[PDB]
Amino acid sequence: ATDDIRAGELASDWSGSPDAGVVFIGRIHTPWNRLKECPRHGRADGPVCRIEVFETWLPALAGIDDGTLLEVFYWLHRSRRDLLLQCPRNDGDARGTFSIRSPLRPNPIGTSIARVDRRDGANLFIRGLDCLDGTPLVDLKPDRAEFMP
Amino acid sequence: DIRAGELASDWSGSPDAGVVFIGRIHTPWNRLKECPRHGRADGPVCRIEVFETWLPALAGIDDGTLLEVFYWLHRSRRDLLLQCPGDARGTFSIRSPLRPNPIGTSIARVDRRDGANLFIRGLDCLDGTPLVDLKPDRAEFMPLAPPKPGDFQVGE
Ligand SMILES: C[S@@+](CC[C@H](N)C(=O)[O-])C[C@H]1O[C@@H](n2cnc3c(N)ncnc32)[C@H](O)[C@@H]1O
Ligand SMILES: C[S@@+](CC[C@H](N)C(=O)[O-])C[C@H]1O[C@@H](n2cnc3c(N)ncnc32)[C@H](O)[C@@H]1O
Repeated sequence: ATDDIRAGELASDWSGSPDAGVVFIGRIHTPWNRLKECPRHGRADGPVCRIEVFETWLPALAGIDDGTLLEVFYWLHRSRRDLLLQCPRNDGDARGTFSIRSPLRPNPIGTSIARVDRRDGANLFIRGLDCLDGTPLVDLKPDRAEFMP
Repeated sequence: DIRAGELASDWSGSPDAGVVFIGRIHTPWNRLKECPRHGRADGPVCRIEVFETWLPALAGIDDGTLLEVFYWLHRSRRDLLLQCPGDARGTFSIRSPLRPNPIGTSIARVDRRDGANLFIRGLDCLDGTPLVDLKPDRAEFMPLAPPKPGDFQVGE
């Protein structure tokens, strides 16, 4: 059971159904096949990853090209969703889930601010991600600092 | 039903995952045209109501905490690919509330915490918008977990 929690942690017994549905709009390809190999957070000088946007949404890439700084939203598909208190250092220092950027969340939405190296059709070659190879894409937006000074 | 120059997808498939509404955001704006395009730090005070189930997860958030607030734009059509928010633009190239997954964010500082309620300025959503996540904003958060090999990996 990946169900066990660390000392100091707290899991919710909540078992309701979802209120809305998320569509996976692409797939993110990265160097990392194991969670323990992933960066905690991406770095802008990091390895090139490839965001493959699915064919339905290709026209929505209009305006994104080489160099565009993006806020990339992805679904952390391996994460449990029930933790309320977490101890990211496994030392009994428990923090509310909303006070940390842990991938374990009620809605496991991850973001990275990441600049497109190169675009080739549906593929965005991009630096600055931190997710497992094959992580689902859920949204792309222009980063605030570049889009709105 | 769209403007000349826009493009919609005629895609109709089931969702791949489910989103849980963890709260509700209470704001001054009852109509879409009343909402600011983006939130401002000196805008009207709003109330983020976190539902009972997730109250314990607010531990560590208090007056003065800088948050990244994620909400579900529940009134948005999800099919637009080119939009005229002026030449039409790709949906992914703008911060429009009309998106395949209509997730909005605002970066805003908690003015006051009271139990499951956060009183906060800098939002832009319709009164009654569902909350989907809260994170400490990057500008004021330092990751707690220890470094991993990926943290040291620089690209060629
Ligand atoms: C700390 S989270 C930060 C996510 C994002 N940078 C953010 O701030 O929202 C990054 C971690 O999520 C984990 N992870 C990466 N891909 C994942 C996936 N697809 N499902 C669940 N966990 C994942 C890895 O342990 C990685 O180190
Ligand atoms: C331009 S979007 C930006 C959202 C967020 N600040 C971001 O950058 O991700 C803000 C607009 O979304 C619209 N809106 C607000 N709440 C909504 C809701 N619940 N459903 C659909 N549209 C909404 C309003 O027109 C508002 O001006």
